[PDB]
Amino acid sequence: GTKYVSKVPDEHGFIEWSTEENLIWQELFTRQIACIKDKACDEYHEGLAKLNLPTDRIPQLDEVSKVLKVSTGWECYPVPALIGFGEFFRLLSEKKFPVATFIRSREEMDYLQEPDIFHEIFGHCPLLTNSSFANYTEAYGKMGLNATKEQRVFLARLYWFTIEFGLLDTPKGLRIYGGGVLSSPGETDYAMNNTDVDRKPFDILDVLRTPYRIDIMQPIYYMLTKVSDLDEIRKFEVDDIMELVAQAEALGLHEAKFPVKKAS
Amino acid sequence: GTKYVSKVPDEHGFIEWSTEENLIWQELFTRQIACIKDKACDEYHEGLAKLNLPTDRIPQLDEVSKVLKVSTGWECYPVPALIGFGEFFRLLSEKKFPVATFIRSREEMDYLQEPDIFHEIFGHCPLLTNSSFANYTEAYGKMGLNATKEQRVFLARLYWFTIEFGLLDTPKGLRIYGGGVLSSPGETDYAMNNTDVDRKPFDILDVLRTPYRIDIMQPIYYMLTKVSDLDEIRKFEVDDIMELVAQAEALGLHEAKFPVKKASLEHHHHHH
Ligand SMILES: [Fe+3]
Ligand SMILES: [Fe+3]
Repeated sequence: GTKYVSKVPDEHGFIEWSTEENLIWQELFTRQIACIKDKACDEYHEGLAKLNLPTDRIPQLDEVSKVLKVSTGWECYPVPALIGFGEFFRLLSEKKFPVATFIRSREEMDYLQEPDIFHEIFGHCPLLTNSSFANYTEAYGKMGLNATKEQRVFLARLYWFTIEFGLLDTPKGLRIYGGGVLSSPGETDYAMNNTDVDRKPFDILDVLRTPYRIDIMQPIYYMLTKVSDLDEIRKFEVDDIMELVAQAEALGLHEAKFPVKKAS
Repeated sequence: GTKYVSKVPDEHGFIEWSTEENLIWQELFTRQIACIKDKACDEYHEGLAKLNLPTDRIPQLDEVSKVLKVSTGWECYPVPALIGFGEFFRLLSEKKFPVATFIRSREEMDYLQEPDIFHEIFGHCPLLTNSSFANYTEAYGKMGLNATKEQRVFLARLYWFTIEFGLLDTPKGLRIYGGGVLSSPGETDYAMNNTDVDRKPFDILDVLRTPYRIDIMQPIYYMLTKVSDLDEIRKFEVDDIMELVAQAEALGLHEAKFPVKKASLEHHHHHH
């Protein structure tokens, strides 16, 4: 693998990216924009218009935050390369999106497990300019603040099937809003085109009961009809979310798909 | 149960299986006999007819060995613990097929990573009555006896794509000879039916160059046209095989498919 470390912003929040690091961003950006023109959802494209990201260099977090602040009151928040659940929920609940300030190696161009700066800024930040998606993400952070270990595992699952791997069943066809898909050519092609994979209508109980593995091709995706469908879960009180978590736990998980059974 | 303490044969070689263990065998057998009806290759069905396995209890190793002995000179060889690569090669070179003396728990019915007695007896043993498949397995064991650590990695890759996950491209459609597929409903359905996987004609150099991961749905399969196609590989001298390994290394591995890139690297301490 590779062990990455956040670059430390100077006293102004400035990070000195190298010409090599900018070239890696440029390659990732130009391969992906091409991948998603007719695959990312309309809401995500509108978010790219609002961010107006540089195509040829890694943006300073302040340039992204300026836009997030205008649009939904959010900001990018520089963190170390690994943070715990506690910190993650807390920052989201304060409308601070954690961003580790490193970019992948050349060797790991096609895939890495760690979320790097291209994954966070290209994959997730465009939708944080969308009120529905940003307010949902804020509500998600709140959900986790007083969650037990067991509750946090159900919450991570809701996150996985929405913010990371969410799809839409739109009037113009299947589209993508999950950032895990958006930032990856391999994930985009599989989510859009794989013949046999299960794409199911979103149902919060079904989602909370779905086991998943992070290092396999996903055998199940859930589809909203539009990003604003997240308003329904946004609107639940935390107590309502925990009742749904208690329902999932009491029922136990759905039987795992075969690839999930198999994963180490 | 079978966890923590795998079974040791008594002084007569007899293993006492519980009514629950026998019921697990019966459920595994009945479900698989239905899964492989027109999917397992003819050579495999012929081997089932030779073994006459019991459908409702775990067979004693001797009841299988006695039939392997008369058909191809093979036997089942009980192992109470995973053995090393060196010992695995040595056993195959002696026409001894290692069989772990345990059956999966009920909870693990549909899948377990460690090969159990059902995987070995149902998945592999019917083909060990077939002369082409048996002779190839013996030759494979001979290939590893003086192999280096890296050469053994290439040999395991060859084994994976033949004995474990081999398919046939037949005039009657796609069939299965790999034991990892034959003993699993999930593997059988995916190997026969999944439309996006890459099913390639067998070529030994391609096979030696293909990265793979044990814990994922396989992105690539290799197809013979008949089990007796293994005769071509069996006939090589060990030096010929090591020449092919060196050629593979000179070319380097094929680029990994995306699922292989994504999978967790895993060290295998024991042989498939
Ligand atoms: Fe992400
Ligand atoms: Fe096997």
